[PDB]
Amino acid sequence: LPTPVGMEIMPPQPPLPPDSSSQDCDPTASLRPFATKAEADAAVADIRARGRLIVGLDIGSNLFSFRDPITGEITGFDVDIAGEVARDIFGVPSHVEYRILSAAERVTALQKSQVDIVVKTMSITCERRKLVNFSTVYLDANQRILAPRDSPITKVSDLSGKRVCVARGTTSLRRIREIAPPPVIVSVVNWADCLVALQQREIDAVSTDDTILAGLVEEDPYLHIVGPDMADQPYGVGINLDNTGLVRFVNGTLERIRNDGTWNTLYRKWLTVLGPAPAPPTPRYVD
Ligand SMILES: NC(=O)C[C@H](N)C(=O)O
Repeated sequence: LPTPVGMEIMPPQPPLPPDSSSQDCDPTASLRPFATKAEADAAVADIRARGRLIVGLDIGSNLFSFRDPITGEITGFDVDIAGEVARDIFGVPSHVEYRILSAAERVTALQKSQVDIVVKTMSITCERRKLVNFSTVYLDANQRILAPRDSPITKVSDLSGKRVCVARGTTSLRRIREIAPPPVIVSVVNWADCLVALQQREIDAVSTDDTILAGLVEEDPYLHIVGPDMADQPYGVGINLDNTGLVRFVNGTLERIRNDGTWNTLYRKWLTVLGPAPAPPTPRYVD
């Protein structure tokens, strides 16, 4: 039996209070794109000279960034979003190199300038905005619960005292830490590890973005998604705090794909399990 390396039963801790200052900073507002093509091209000249866009992501999130078992290629919604940025830089999307990063390493790789962008289901938060920059929102998810079809778990309070899996370094862990009385919290490196743990009955439920959970359901249709929206998860492209030019550039790409049909095509390609495509998230700008 496969045992995913890195599984930890976390020490019992008192519930954290829900923090109401979380929206103080208006986290989803970002920087307006450049008005001229020449300004935008200048802002990515260093990337262009390096010959490829270096993108941080992983292979642990089915539907978002994973290795296709048939073609062997890294693919998914997040891969395709990153490829549209590369298309804007290079003219075609294929000039991308990946740096494999866990959820807990997304901020550090940006701080250390180890990638140009992170496209890895990265929720935009005020705490993260103290450390990195973000594009406007490219997909809006919400934290829910995944359990086997025969499980009685249907609401948040059912998680108390039960074994709930979360990946380390995620907003999902922070939300589960609010539950009173606490679940038994089992943490792992990536969300695919939570699926293995549930398949082996080493946990009782998984809680994270409904988008990610839908990817797990696609791999294991014995599971289903239950419960209310537990916490908004607005995804942004993560960028080094000081590279404001790249923020504006990526926001230009997002304006393009929201309006030229590409975003709709990518949603239909990857996410129809969640329902018919909504309108793309409306961008918000500070300036
Ligand atoms: N694994 C994830 O990305 C979960 C959540 N979107 C986060 O930003 O932490």
